[PDB]
Amino acid sequence: KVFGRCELAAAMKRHGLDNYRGYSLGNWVCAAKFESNFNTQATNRNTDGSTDYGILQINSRWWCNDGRTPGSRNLCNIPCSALLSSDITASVNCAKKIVSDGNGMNAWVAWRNRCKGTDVQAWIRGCRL
Ligand SMILES: [Cl-]
Ligand SMILES: [Cl-]
Ligand code: NA
Ligand code: NA
Repeated sequence: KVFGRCELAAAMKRHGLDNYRGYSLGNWVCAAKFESNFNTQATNRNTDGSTDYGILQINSRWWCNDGRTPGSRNLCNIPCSALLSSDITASVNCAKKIVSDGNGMNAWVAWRNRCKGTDVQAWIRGCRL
């Protein structure tokens, strides 16, 4: 599923991401835009052989099991394919674990390089929330 901007904001808010660990909703919508273009089916292979999955591009070396990343942890205890569903629950629950591990949203490279320090509130402007 490819989400609309306000549609995704509403879904993330219902799942408890607004101000989760101090990150306002616009941060999460901005990260999703540049990680996946709002597409739940997005996948990208990394140089080390791991793969990133879903709307928030969660990596198989640490967070999910895809059966082809040797020596990986499955810290969210989920198959990586569950992160591609039109239902974002599994991606949101795993993202909550990631953002709480010490480095905040800096775990997402696209957030650091394209959202951090910008007017992220613009990503939810005009939405009925
Ligand atoms: Cl915001
Ligand atoms: Cl980047
Ligand atoms: Na929308
Ligand atoms: Na893994």
